[PDB]
Amino acid sequence: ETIKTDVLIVGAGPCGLFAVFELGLLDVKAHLVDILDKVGGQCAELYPEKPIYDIPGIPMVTGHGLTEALMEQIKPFNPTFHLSEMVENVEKIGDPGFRVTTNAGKVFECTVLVVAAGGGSFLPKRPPVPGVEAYEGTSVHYAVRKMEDFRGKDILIVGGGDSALDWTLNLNPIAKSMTLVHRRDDFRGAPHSVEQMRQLVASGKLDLKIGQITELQGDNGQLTGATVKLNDNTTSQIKCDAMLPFFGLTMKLGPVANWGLDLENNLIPVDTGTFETNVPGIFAIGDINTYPGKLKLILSGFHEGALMAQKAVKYVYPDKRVVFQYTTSSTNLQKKLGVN
Amino acid sequence: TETIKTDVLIVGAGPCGLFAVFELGLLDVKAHLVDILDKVGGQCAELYPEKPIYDIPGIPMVTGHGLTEALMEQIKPFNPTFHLSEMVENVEKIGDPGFRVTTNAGKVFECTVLVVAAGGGSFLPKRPPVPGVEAYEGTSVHYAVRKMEDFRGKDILIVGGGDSALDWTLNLNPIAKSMTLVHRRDDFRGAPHSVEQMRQLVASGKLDLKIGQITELQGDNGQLTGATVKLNDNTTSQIKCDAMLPFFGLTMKLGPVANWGLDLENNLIPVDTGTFETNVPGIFAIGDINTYPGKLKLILSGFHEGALMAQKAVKYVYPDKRVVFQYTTSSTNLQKKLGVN
Ligand SMILES: Cc1cc2nc3c(=O)[nH]c(=O)nc-3n(C[C@H](O)[C@H](O)[C@H](O)COP(=O)(O)OP(=O)(O)OC[C@H]3O[C@@H](n4cnc5c(N)ncnc54)[C@H](O)[C@@H]3O)c2cc1C
Ligand SMILES: Cc1cc2nc3c(=O)[nH]c(=O)nc-3n(C[C@H](O)[C@H](O)[C@H](O)COP(=O)(O)OP(=O)(O)OC[C@H]3O[C@@H](n4cnc5c(N)ncnc54)[C@H](O)[C@@H]3O)c2cc1C
Repeated sequence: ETIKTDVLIVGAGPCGLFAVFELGLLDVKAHLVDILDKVGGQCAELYPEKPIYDIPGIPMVTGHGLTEALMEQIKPFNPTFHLSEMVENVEKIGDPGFRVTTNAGKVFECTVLVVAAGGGSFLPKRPPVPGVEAYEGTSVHYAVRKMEDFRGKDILIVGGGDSALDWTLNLNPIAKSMTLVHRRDDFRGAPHSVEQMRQLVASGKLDLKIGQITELQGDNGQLTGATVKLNDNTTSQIKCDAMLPFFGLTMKLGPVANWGLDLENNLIPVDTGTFETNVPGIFAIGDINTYPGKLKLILSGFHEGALMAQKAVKYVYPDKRVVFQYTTSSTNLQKKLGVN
Repeated sequence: TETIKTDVLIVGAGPCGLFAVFELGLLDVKAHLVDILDKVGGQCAELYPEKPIYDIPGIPMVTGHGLTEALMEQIKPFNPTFHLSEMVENVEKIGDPGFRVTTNAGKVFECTVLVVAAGGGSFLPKRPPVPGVEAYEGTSVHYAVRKMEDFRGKDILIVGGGDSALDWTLNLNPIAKSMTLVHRRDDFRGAPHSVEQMRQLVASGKLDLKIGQITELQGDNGQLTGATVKLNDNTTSQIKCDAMLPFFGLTMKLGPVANWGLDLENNLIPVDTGTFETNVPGIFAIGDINTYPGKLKLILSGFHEGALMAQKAVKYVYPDKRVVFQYTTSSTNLQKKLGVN
C-alpha cells in the first residue's frame, strides 16, 4: 500500500532535518527521502570533517557534528527516513494533498510536500574526459549491482576513495585484468583497503597508473581501451572492456524540474511569510529556494523551516487553532520533546 | 564630550543584537551595542538564564545563560564595544544614511547605520502598587541610585526582596543614618550570600525588617518623612524615611523606540523582508521588535534577520565594496576575520 504521512520532505540536509523539529512541535509527523545513503546532505557528504562557524550559538561545529546534533534534536518526533532513494514524481490529489513516487516505485500520500532538495539530487559525478556520454549504460558504469557481470574482462577503475578501493579489491580475482588510475598516488580509506590494494600492485595482479584519462577508445558506446596522461606528461594505453568512475558525487537539479514548479534560475520562488510555493501545500526551504535577498545559509533554512511549519499545520489540522507557545516555558511542548 | 563614531550602533544586546555583530563582522563592519540592562543577553539573560531552551537550531538543549555565553564567544573575534546600564534616547538623521544617537547619560554616537534590536522593549523598574504613582518620584522615591553621597546619613526605606533590593540595602547600610527593609514575605530567593549578610544586619540591630506591603506615604512637596506598612496580621506600623527605593524587578515597555518617528504597527517596526530595513534608509530592525507578514518572535528568526540586514548594511558602510558571498567553512578570508589560523 501507499505510505500515508502528514508531510513528505525531499532531502535530509540540515534544513530538511530541522523542519522535522518545527513540524513536530505542532504534532505534524514527517517522512524524509534522500538519494544519499546518509542523512545530513551537503554537510555530511561534502564537508563532514570541516569546521562551520556561522551556526548561530555554536562557536565551531563540524559538518558531521551539526548533522549529529540535529539528529539528536529531532529524535523526539519519530521521523521516518528512506535513504538511497530518489523522489521522482509528484501529483496533486487533494486540496492540498500529493502522491509522490520514488525511483524504486515506493508511493507516498501526504497532505503537505516540503521540498528541501538543496543543491539538487546527489548523483555520481561525470569524470571530465571528453565524449563521456556515449559509453554510459553500455560500458561506463557508476554502480556495480551484479558483480558477476564483470568476470574475466579488463576493468579500468578510476578513483582513489573508499568506493574505488572497495570495487578494485572486490572485482579482483573476478577480472581478466585491471588497471586502477588515480590523479595521485595517495589514498584515503587507510589503513586496510589501501594496503590490500598495494599488495595487488606489488604482486603484479593490479596495474597502477598515476594520472588522468584524456580520451576513450570504442565504437557503439563499447570500450576497448583508454588513454591516460601520466604525471611526467607521457601518455599510455590501457586495455578495458569496462570503465567504472568513482569521482564521488555531485548535485544536479534532477526531478525538481519535472513537478510543474515555476523555477527561476533553477530555484523555487517562495513567499517570504510561509515559504510556500505557487502550488498550495508545496513548500520549499533551504538552498533550493529563492526570494529577494535569499542567502544560501544553513541558518536561513532554519528560519524558513520554522515559518513553513506554521503554514503547514493549517493544512494538516484545519479545525485546530494554533496557540503560539515557547519551548522553554510550555510543558505541552516539553511533553512533545520527551522532557519529563 | 567627543562623539563616538562607529559604523553601526545596535540598540539592545539580546541574542539577536549580539548575533548581528557576527554577521556584520564577517563583512568588516564594526559595532557598538547599548543596553539599559546591566548585562548582555536581554530576555535570555534577565528573564530565563537558568531555563533550558530547545529550539536553537543545532543545539539539543541550551540554557538562557549558556546561549548568551555562546554568542559572546562567537562574536569575540570582531571587537564589539558594549555600553551597559545605558539607554538610547534620541536618534536623528544627519547623513545619507547617518545618525546621531544620544544616550540618557548624554553619551553621543555617530554611526552610518542604526540597527534597532530592542526586542520586547527597554527593561525598566516596575512601579510598586502604593499607590506609588507619586509626588515623590523626582526627589525622594528612586528606582536607581544617583551617586551614593545622596544617601549619607539619610533614613532609607528599601522595598523588595530580590538581588537588587538586597544589594542596595547592604551597600547603603554603612552610610545610612537608619534603614528599613520591607518585603511581602520573610523569604529571600536571591543569591544566598546576600540574604545572610542582610540577616546579619537585622540580628546586629543595624536593619529594621518588616514583613508586608506599604499602604500610605508621609510628606508634602514630594519629600518623604515616613511610610505606613501593613504587616501580614493586618497590623500597621510606622517607618521613618527620607528616601524610599523600590526594587520590585524589571519589566519591558516600548520606551524610546516610540519617539524616533518610526511608522510603528502594533508597537512593532515594519520591515522589508529582504534586508530587514525600515522606512528610514539606514535604520534596520531585527529581532522581536520587528514585524512583517509571517513574523514569529523566535530567537532563530532574529538570527536570519541579522544575516540579511548585514548584507544591506555593508553597502552603506562600504559603498564601493562589491560583496562576494563566501562560506565560513571554506573561505580563508573569512577565517582570517574569525581569528582561525
Ligand atoms: C564546501 C561548502 C561549505 C559550506 N559552508 C557553509 C557555512 O559555513 N555556512 C552555511 O550556512 N552554509 C554553508 N554551506 C551551505 C550548506 O551546505 C547548505 O546551505 C546546506 O547544505 C543546505 O541544506 P539543505 O537542507 O537545504 O539541502 P542540502 O544540504 O543541499 O541537502 C539536500 C539533499 O536533498 C537531496 N535531494 C535533492 N533532490 C532529491 C530527490 N528528488 N530525491 C531524493 N533526494 C533529493 C540531495 O541528495 C541532498 O542530500 C556550505 C556548502 C559547501 C558545499
Ligand atoms: C519566558 C520566555 C521564554 C522564551 N522561550 C523561548 C524559546 O524557547 N525559544 C525562542 O526562540 N524564544 C523564546 N523566547 C523569546 C526570546 O527570548 C526572544 O525572541 C528574544 O529574547 C529576542 O531577543 P532580541 O535580541 O530581539 O531582544 P531581547 O531579548 O528582547 O533584548 C532586548 C534588549 O533591548 C533592550 N532595549 C530596548 N530598548 C532599548 C533602549 N532604548 N535602550 C537600551 N536598551 C534597550 C532591553 O533592555 C533588552 O535587554 C522566550 C521569551 C520568554 C520571556
